[PDB]
Amino acid sequence: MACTIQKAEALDGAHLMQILWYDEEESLYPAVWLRDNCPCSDCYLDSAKARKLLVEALDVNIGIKGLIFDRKKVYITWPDEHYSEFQADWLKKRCFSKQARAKLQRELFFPECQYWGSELQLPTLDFEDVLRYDEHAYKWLSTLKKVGIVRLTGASDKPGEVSKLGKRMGFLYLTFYGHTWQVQDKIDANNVAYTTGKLSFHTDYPALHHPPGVQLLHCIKQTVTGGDSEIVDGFNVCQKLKKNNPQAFQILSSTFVDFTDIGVDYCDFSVQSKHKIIELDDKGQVVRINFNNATRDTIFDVPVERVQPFYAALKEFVDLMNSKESKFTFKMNPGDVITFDNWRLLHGRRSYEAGTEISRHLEGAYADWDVVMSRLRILRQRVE
Amino acid sequence: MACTIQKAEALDGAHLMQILWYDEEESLYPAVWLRDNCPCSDCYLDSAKARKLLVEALDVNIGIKGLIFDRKKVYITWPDEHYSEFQADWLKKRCFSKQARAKLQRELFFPECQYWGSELQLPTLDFEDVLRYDEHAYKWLSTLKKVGIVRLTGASDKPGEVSKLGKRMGFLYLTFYGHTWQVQDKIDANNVAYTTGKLSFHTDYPALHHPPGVQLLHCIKQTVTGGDSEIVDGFNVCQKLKKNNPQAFQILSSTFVDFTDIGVDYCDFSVQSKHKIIELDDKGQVVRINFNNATRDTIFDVPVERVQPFYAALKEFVDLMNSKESKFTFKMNPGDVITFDNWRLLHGRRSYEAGTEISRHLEGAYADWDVVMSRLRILRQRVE
Ligand SMILES: CC[N+](C)(C)NCCC(=O)O
Ligand SMILES: CC[N+](C)(C)NCCC(=O)O
Ligand SMILES: O=C(O)CNC(=O)C(=O)O
Ligand SMILES: O=C(O)CNC(=O)C(=O)O
Ligand SMILES: NCCCCCCN
Ligand SMILES: NCCCCCCN
Ligand SMILES: [Zn+2]
Ligand SMILES: [Zn+2]
Ligand SMILES: [Zn+2]
Ligand SMILES: [Zn+2]
Ligand SMILES: [Zn+2]
Ligand SMILES: [Zn+2]
Ligand SMILES: [Zn+2]
Ligand SMILES: [Zn+2]
Repeated sequence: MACTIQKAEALDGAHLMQILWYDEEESLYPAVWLRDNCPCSDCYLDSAKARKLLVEALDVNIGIKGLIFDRKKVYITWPDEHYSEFQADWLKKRCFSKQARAKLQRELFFPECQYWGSELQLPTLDFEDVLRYDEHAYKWLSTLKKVGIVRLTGASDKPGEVSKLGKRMGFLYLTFYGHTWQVQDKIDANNVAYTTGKLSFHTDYPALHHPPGVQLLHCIKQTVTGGDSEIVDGFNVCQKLKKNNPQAFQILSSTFVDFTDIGVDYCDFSVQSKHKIIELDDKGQVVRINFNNATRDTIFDVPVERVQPFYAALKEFVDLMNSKESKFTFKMNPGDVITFDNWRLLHGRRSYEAGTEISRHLEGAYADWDVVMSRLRILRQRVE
Repeated sequence: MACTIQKAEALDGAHLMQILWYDEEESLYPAVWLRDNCPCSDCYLDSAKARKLLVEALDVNIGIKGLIFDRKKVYITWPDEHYSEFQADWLKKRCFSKQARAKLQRELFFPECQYWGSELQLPTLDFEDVLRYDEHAYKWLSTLKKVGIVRLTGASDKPGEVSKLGKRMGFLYLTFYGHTWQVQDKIDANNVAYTTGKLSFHTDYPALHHPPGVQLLHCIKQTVTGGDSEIVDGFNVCQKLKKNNPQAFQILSSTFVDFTDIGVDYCDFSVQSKHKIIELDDKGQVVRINFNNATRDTIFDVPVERVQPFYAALKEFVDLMNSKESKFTFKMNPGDVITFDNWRLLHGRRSYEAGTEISRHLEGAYADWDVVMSRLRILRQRVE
């Protein structure tokens, strides 16, 4: 009833098509949009699922010259004698009503978000199951998107496990630190992460204008002397900050902070960026946190009078993150892999003791959210 | 005179340090910023050039307890007995005056831009020279940044040349189309670029939320039947559009357009994004164009009444690009490589004739602007 055509007609000087569906709901489709989206072989390359029609070929003042229909299709003639057919189900999906557009956006981008604090139950799946079964890999990426973190247990205690997960997703995101990288204490460390020091809450790689969307960390070796993990839900924290200190939120969401990374690893590098620590979309919603206190530059590109208020705001944000109601602490064992949203979560590590042998070794990698989302879309289709 | 300290003192309840330089100019440094940027080994990891000091350790209401100085250094005691030394040259560079901050930003990000239209003289360098000499690679990337395109002549007519340029920069940007990819007519083409068809002005890969910053295209084989290249300076075009049709500019700079790419190449993919075609920074300056008419989705997530005005605006933008005063046309020969800013330029190709043998073959790749800028910073240092 809902996707069967009861009537189709051209309206508004023939600039709109109206469909009355068999449930009595109506949908409206601008003529210019219909013409732009003609699925014929002249206009559309089926092997690519892509538009061949050029903007230059589109008459933006076009109207429908003739229309007939049956229950499942509309058949249109255009003023220049071009001819198009549209399927009812295809039309129904693309209905310009707010409800229809919103449903479809939800299907494309999986916006469902579950905020959490210290009560978090760490979502956990088996490593080999995720590699082997689409049902398990689907639960993995869907939960990663919704909650922001999934622990995978039962991987080996040798290098190469993150690279498997990389292939399962698609491919990993190369940076100056390598295709994958080893978190261990290193002589002449090129990064604070490669020491035994504490890492306070941070996101990885704000020195890039497009920080890694997803991070993977695999525990090869763990130390008993410290090195526990800590995470916080940055979107939850930002919401709390906006309520408790709107001025602190305003400053952190509007001030461009410079980040820097200079050194040598996979290649020699001298990297500089600017980010707002709390990054909002055009509707004021938080979409990314960009903050690593190690790589925040000494250079600070703001008028003098804005400096101390910035630091006061940063301090409030960091104190919120550290609150016992916000943070979740846990410890990785060998064979554990954590995979998390590096745009939303902030993560940290407790200091541990240095010594002559390597007491602690994680292998890590990054993936682009678009690569992850692509796999998520494909997995959903295969599982449903 | 300019970087020699004549006087240093604590002011404003000791919350600011003022330096009077030997040229009689004054600079001001907030105490909290000084403390945050203590270069001692407790606060700062020299091997990493990174801050160890945590936000949690920073008293945002800190003032200077004591200060002495000589011509080249200031020596500060803090209320908790921490002790810091700062060098005059380091201070001078980081002066919070608008002039000093702006100079430094120019040094970090190379903002100099030369807009062009059909009068463009295509900047051209030798391929092997760029691989061999830092002077030539510096001219390459600096010109790429400033003008938006450089042609390199005298490469071979075999695959593997873009990969050399990749290593010269650092590394290339992997996508679903491969580490590098072959632009040729293909049976069951997964993309319109892999056909003999015309490509209208576009940017590459708006189906990604972070499109490739820099594109490389190397001509292995060229056809006499068509396949000329065309480019336009998108920042120049946007400026013209803002003047001729502010409403068209407003629409294209505020409307989120959906892009899509589904298929199989390096991996299987189902990619979706949203972009504003004219993407502005927080000051209203154009920073990226996101537009490929082939990969613009059939899905269009806007209220019905906004649809036809969007298309009318797009048409005006495309007509401007196509204007004889804006576009620059040229033809690649075997051994030519073009390298260009895929955020600023739009590029295209003329159709050519299909046949039984391959008549036309380019090898292409992408690089991230941050990777390119890093090399540019290093090269400038080595050359100066
Ligand atoms: C590359 C992995 N590593 C060193 C753990 N982190 C890089 C990101 C960062 O320093 O912010
Ligand atoms: C990957 C290279 N290729 C096919 C030439 N272009 C991809 C970007 C695009 O379709 O917009
Ligand atoms: O070592 C850990 O537990 C966590 N490491 C990091 O956050 C890092 O390397 O960026
Ligand atoms: O084939 C050409 O001349 C140019 N190709 C493209 O713009 C492309 O493949 O994206
Ligand atoms: N069911 C209607 C089919 C119309 C075909 C028209 C071809 N020009
Ligand atoms: N030139 C002044 C040196 C001061 C050293 C102080 C160490 N606490
Ligand atoms: Zn139906
Ligand atoms: Zn058609
Ligand atoms: Zn980290
Ligand atoms: Zn290298
Ligand atoms: Zn000096
Ligand atoms: Zn110190
Ligand atoms: Zn292209
Ligand atoms: Zn694959």
